[PDB]
Amino acid sequence: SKLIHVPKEDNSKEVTLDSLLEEGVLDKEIHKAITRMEFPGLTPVQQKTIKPILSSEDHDVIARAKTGTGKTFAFLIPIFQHLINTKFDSQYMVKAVIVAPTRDLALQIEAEVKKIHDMNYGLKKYACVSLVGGTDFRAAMNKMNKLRPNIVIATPGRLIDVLEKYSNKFFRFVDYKVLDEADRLLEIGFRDDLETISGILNEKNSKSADNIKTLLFSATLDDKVQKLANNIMNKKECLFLDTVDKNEPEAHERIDQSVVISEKFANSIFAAVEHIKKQIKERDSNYKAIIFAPTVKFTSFLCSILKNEFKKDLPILEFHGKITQNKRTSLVKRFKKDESGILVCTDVGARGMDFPNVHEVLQIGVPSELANYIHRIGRTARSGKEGSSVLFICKDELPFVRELEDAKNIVIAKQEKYEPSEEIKSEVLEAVTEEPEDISDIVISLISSYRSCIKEYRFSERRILPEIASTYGVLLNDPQLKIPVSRRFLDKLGLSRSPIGKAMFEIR
RNA sequence: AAAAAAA
Ligand SMILES: Nc1nc2c(ncn2[C@@H]2O[C@H](COP(=O)(O)OP(=O)(O)O)[C@@H](O)[C@H]2O)c(=O)[nH]1
Ligand code: BEF
Ligand SMILES: [Mg+2]
Repeated sequence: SKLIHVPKEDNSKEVTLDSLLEEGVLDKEIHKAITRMEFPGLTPVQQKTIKPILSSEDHDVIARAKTGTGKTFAFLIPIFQHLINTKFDSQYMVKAVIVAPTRDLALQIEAEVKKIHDMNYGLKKYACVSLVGGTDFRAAMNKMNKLRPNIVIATPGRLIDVLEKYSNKFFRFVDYKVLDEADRLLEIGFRDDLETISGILNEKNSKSADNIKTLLFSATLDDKVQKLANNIMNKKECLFLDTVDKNEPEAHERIDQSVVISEKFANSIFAAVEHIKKQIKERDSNYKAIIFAPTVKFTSFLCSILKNEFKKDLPILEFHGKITQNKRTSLVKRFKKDESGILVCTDVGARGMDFPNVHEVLQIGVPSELANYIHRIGRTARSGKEGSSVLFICKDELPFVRELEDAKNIVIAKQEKYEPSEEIKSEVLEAVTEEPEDISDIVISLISSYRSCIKEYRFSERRILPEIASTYGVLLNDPQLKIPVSRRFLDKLGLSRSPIGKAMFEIR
């Protein structure tokens, strides 16, 4: 497979819905649906991609647009059009398969399809079904039989389950497959799954094993994705669409980024509380923000702190992989609607999730992966609206910020140091209603988390892991105290041979 | 222990 590049262009010709109703690209049924939405016009990415996504194969696509540019519709418009173009063939078969890295994002994409339906009841005939984990498998199949969807949105796990069972029944006539947040879906832990999905869909296609057309979408990707997606793309040639300069930062321009650096990792906690407290007062509780954290246990803990002194002011929402899928969905629908509130989450909500009018994005610690910094702050400043972001870290996480300049050319201007007063520390710590053995588990999680991204972020192992583990002493208000561990555990950790192990743990 | 992702 060979790639071709069509970069950004400022003095490009304007494309519009009326212009696509002319030229015979889009049917009138779709033209209505999007016009009803009262958008001033198609976003840059949407204008550039609706064709040649519809154009004749062979021609796989790869789009590159910043966060909040409406990439969803940018591949949802052509799919509906193709479904209209092929109305009288395989009308009871899946023709488009969309894959997303998280359940909530897959459900979001489904909702966006269902919005298009709401804007034009004539499009409802092209049914849609979400195939996701944490939902009733049987009920999903019953819905699969009842509606006979032309569009399937799914997450890799559940999708392989149904394909191994019912690929002959629904998926023998797929023409399009979409990888939303493509780069993540092509990373280790997802790549094998998507190769299994692609292989099954290609193997069972009625016409040709190279029939399916693959679309890759994300706000962060390079030329290395074509190399990494060579096994899932059938067409002889693939054209790369791009609405951001190669040198320009992948992050969104309208985001006012800032860094709050501290001595200790635990210091970032107090800094975040004070920053929120200022914001609530300064905005008169008219504050909608998302706070990211490294681990599930630390999110739950951070959520407990925020509830203890902001629940009076704002709603505090806990969102992570260990939340039941019913609560996750119910939580997502609320925060989408609410004008205010604090969403405390892991990287489940780093990518794709569209929460209207988020004022700020806060971060305690580093993200799961380098690229996810761009996606994290991308939760705000969406669809024209403005926004800012704050990154809370200690003086041992600067290599992450420097790596941000080396790799993704993400330079950040506003930076300031922070030191916690004795007053704020007493307030927070006195409000913690958690046993030392619970504090233990939380701190170990962070050690495990930061141990996992040492190489990627160019950290100094001998410095960070002690500092991370040291938070256990801070929370119990006894700095020199070390977290008690078993000889079998410390050995099981592998740090038994390291001098760093003694600097982190006390074998009790 | 460790972010997602089928029971
Ligand atoms: N103003 C405007 N907003 C749009 C347009 N297309 C989509 N949106 C909005 O942009 C928001 C987020 O878009 P999204 O699909 O998440 O963009 P993505 O992050 O690149 O995938 C949605 O809530 C849409 O309502 C458009 O053409 N104009
Ligand atoms: F780029 Be993501 F879909 F906001
Ligand atoms: Mg998106």
